[PDB]
Amino acid sequence: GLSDGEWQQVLNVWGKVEADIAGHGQEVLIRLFTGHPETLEKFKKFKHLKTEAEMKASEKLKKHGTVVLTALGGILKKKGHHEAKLKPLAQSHATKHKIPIKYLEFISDAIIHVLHSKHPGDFGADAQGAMTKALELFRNDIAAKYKELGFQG
Repeated sequence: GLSDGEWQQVLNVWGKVEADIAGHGQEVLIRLFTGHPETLEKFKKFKHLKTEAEMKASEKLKKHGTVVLTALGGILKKKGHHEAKLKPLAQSHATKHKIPIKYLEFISDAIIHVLHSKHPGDFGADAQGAMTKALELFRNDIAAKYKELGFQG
C-alpha cells in the first residue's frame, strides 16, 4: 500500500485542488477529451463539443468536472480504506456508464498532467509518484469490483 508520507503528499496537493475544484475539474476533462476523443463518446451531453474552446465555454462540462473531482477527493481522503466510498462509483461505472479501466488510466494521467502544470510547488517528483500510486490503487480496486459486477472493464 501507500505509506503515511505518500498519503500525506496526496492530501497536500489535493488541498490545492479543493481551492479551485471547478477550474481543476474543467481542465482535467478537457485534457482527457482532447487527448482521448474516444472517451468523449461516452458522454451523451458533451460529445457535441468539438474543440477545447467550446469545451471551456460549457458550464455543464465544468459542473461535471466538479462532480468527478469531488467524488475522487472523497475516495482519496479515505486513503487505503476507501472501499465504502469507492463501491457506488464502481457500480455505476460498471452498469450505467460502462467505463473501461483504460479510460480510468487516461483520466488518471490527465489529473497528473493538470496537477503538474498548475501546482509545481506542491507536485514535485515525490508528490507525483505518490499521486500516481494513489490513482493506481483507485483503478485496481475499481477493476476488482468490475469483475464481481460482470463488466469486462
